[PDB]
Amino acid sequence: WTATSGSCKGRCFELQEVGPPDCRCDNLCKSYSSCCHDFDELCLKTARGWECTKDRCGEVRNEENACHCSEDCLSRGDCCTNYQVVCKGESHWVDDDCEEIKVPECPAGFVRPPLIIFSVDGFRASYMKKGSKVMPNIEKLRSCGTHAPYMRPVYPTKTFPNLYTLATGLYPESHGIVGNSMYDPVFDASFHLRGREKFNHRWWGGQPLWITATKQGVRAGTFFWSVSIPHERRILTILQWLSLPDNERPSVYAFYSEQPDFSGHKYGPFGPEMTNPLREIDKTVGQLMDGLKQLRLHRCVNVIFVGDHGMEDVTCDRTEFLSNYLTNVDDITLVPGTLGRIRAKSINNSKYDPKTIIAALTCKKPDQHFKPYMKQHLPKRLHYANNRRIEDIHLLVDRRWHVARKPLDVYKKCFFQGDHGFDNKVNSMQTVFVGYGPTFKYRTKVPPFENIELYNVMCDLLGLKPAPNNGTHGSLNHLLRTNTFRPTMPDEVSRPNYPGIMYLQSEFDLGCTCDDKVENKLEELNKRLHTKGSTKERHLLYGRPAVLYRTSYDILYHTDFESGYSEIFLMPLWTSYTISKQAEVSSIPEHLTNCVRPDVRVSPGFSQNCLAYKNDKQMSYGFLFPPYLSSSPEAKYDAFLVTNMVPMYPAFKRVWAYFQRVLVKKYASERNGVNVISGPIFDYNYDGLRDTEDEIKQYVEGSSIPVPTHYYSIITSCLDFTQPADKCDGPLSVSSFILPHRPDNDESCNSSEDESKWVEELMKMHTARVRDIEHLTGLDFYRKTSRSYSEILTLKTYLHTYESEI
Ligand SMILES: *[C@@H]1O[C@H](CO)[C@@H](O[C@@H]2O[C@H](CO)[C@@H](O[C@@H]3O[C@H](CO[C@H]4O[C@H](CO)[C@@H](O)[C@H](O[C@H]5O[C@H](CO)[C@@H](O)[C@H](O)[C@@H]5O[C@H]5O[C@H](CO)[C@@H](O)[C@H](O)[C@@H]5O)[C@@H]4O)[C@@H](O)[C@H](O[C@H]4O[C@H](CO)[C@@H](O)[C@H](O)[C@@H]4O[C@H]4O[C@H](CO)[C@@H](O)[C@H](O)[C@@H]4O)[C@@H]3O)[C@H](O)[C@H]2NC(C)=O)[C@H](O)[C@H]1NC(C)=O
Ligand SMILES: O=C(c1cnc(OCC(F)(F)F)c(C2CC2)c1)N1C[C@@H]2[C@H](C1)[C@H]1CN(C(=O)c3ccc4[nH]nnc4c3)C[C@@H]21
Ligand SMILES: [Ca+2]
Ligand SMILES: [Ca+2]
Ligand SMILES: [Cl-]
Ligand code: NA
Ligand code: NA
Ligand SMILES: [Zn+2]
Repeated sequence: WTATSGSCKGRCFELQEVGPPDCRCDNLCKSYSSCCHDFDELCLKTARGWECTKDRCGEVRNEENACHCSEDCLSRGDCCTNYQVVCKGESHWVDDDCEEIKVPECPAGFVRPPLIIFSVDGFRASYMKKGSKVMPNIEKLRSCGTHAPYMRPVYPTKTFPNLYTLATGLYPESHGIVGNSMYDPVFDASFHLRGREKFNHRWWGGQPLWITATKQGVRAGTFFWSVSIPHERRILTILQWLSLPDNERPSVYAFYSEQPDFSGHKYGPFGPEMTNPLREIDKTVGQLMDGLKQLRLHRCVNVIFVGDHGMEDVTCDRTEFLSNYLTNVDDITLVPGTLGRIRAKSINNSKYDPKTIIAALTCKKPDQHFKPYMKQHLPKRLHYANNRRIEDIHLLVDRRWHVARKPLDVYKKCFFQGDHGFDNKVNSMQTVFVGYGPTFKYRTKVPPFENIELYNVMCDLLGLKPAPNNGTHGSLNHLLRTNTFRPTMPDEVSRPNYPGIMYLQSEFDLGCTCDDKVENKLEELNKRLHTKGSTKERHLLYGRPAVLYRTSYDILYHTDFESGYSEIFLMPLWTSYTISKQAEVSSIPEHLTNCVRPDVRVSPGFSQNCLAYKNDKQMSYGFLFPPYLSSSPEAKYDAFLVTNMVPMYPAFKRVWAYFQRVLVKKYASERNGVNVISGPIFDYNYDGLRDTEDEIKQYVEGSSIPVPTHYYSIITSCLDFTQPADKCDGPLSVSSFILPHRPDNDESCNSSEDESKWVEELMKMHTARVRDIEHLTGLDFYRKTSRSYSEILTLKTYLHTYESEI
């Protein structure tokens, strides 16, 4: 109930909410069916429009007008945004040359530069260049402020997940808004676009910027606006809030445009009907900046112009129907569109089987435009698994396509020409970032980054301490003139042991054999030095990774590679080696095909054994440092140590072998040497975080050899490729992957063909940030470089995406 009999007189766009049954006058009352009877009349005036005309100047104040051109309007804080231009001979903000804002220039009483978050729905990254002629205001912000060529949204590239990620710095899986539509089995409730359930606080996890601000004593404008409140009125409301007395006035504001998303859906990303919405958004920005200039705030306020995702061409004729694949199409519930999520229609159906559903959707048609996954098998970079609202079965839909259950659903529920939601690496889904103000840099271009990073920065801009989030704080310092956050390296938790030769060959009973009994103080002093780490400055370029958790492990040195060998997991946590441009690929000699050698520095009890692999009919093994890249026939013996060995399904050995024999060399050629760090990842609960040993669900049969869910590699070289990887004087260049360790290659529909037609495509799909590997291993890389820590944090958040140019 709401007793809508109260009045909004003096309460228009009040900042604190009132609880029913008192009627409301805040910018969300419409949405709650709760405004006072007189809201429209007092708060939503329209009389005479939004602009001063020549014959309104000096007018007698008339309260019925949407905005005023009267002489007392500046003091009352309610002039039309163009007042000074029409009536006081002023120029528009867009006509003024930009001049660096070296320090905030604010009125007395302003404790901090305010922040205005101007968010635009569906604003595709390429609009910055392609629409540039019709967006003079936005282009001024862009070229005079700090901008990125594009910003990477989170997956799914939908509205609520992205807007709430902007607000919290969290992945949807952590914030809980995992789509525009959800079922929560624990609540037994559904979240929809239309309806009252989405208003319930229980959907919304983490801590959005407005709450963070409020708790730390920074006052926040109410972020949201009911759809019917026109853009011009939202702008005038923010500007009014900005005239409030010091003690009442918020420091952080939000504006949201439904455009250009709304039109994009109807007309496609580049439909000729798209020019007008872009003009209109530019006009709104024009008004904001003109209104800031009026109040002397245009060199005080930090402005963020930010989109949530792009927009792609998508028509009804590009729809895949699950009814062309499943016989049982009525036993399932599908969340449809640009992603698919499937669950059983009924919990009381024990004949429902996800395994047979996936198989029925796997590589069934030649140009099939989606790919089924169990959620834990999705590329780790999407971070889309660790929430009970995300269904076990997911469909990654090709760009430009939809997935639906039955044809009836499409024609009884073509209209649309645009949609979004696809993989967050897709170019058409990329969106925009611009920061403009005293705290942002002047005329600075920064590299693409992910929207999860912004929460931290907005906290920095307001002097706030961010709640724990998925950003890497300091990784965006290069956007800021001041307010940078100076992080320190996490402290190493476990120090390594440096074992010497401690065991005799005969103490080992591992069922391994090697034809290594083929036998000089010249070459014996040499190999001693190698085992003590003589070549370590070659193979370990950035220092050893720090172990950030309590464990027991050994550093092992070799001519060609160095490892951190875990006595707990019986394999290295990491293996580091450098391949120079000149390096030579060689084969495993015939006599050594099945060679595994005990490591006389590591006890039998902390070693794997060959018997368990023999007995395990499903599981074979591979090596972290590849035998193919051994620097000499004698050095090759090192690569067969039981301590370089890791469990691999024969299916995955196909991927691994090709990576080690063909791809490392190719990258070394193209990048002028590469440093490689490779290792296992255990993420059995798919939380993105290193599993503890009691979380492992699979061992090589008969043993305590744990089976990785994934294998990673981090591939570093010199950004200036005229310098060899091992002699780099400046910034680095990185790409990484986290390959799922699967018993089949069902993921790649081409896998019965030669590795050269599918392996690299799969690796690219599973591209990763070094930071993703950090979370998954509890390791901290790049500890010893000559680079600043902020620059290294940026490097660690880099994602190599393999999309062409935007
Ligand atoms: C990205 O960033 C985020 C944010 O930093 C990272 O997420 C954090 O990771 C931590 C480790 O997983 C986790 O810490 C746990 O907290 C548990 C209680 O937490 C509550 O309070 C916090 C703080 O206010 C709150 O944020 C939480 O909110 C979650 O849940 C609510 C309600 O369901 C949601 O609305 C909200 O969206 C959020 O959901 C997400 O997180 C939860 C995990 O908490 C997931 O289950 C969801 O799917 C969703 O993704 C909570 O309200 C606490 O119970 C844990 O403590 C257990 O384990 C520790 C080990 O140290 C041990 O000391 C304790 O004994 C305890 O064990 C007991 O419970 C076990 C399991 O039930 C049981 O086996 C035992 O026998 C014991 O009984 C733990 O400390 C932290 O909550 C989240 N925070 C967020 C916001 O998600 C995330 O990891 C980052 N991602 C990457 C890739 O880096
Ligand atoms: O009011 C906020 C808000 C505005 N700003 C916000 O945050 C700004 C900030 F991130 F900067 F903080 C947030 C936060 C998510 C809560 C919400 N809104 C109002 C609209 C839009 C965001 C939501 C999504 N809706 C839709 O109808 C919709 C829109 C486009 C679509 N394309 N395809 N399907 C679509 C469905 C309903 C809601
Ligand atoms: Ca959107
Ligand atoms: Ca885990
Ligand atoms: Cl969704
Ligand atoms: Na085997
Ligand atoms: Na296959
Ligand atoms: Zn949309």
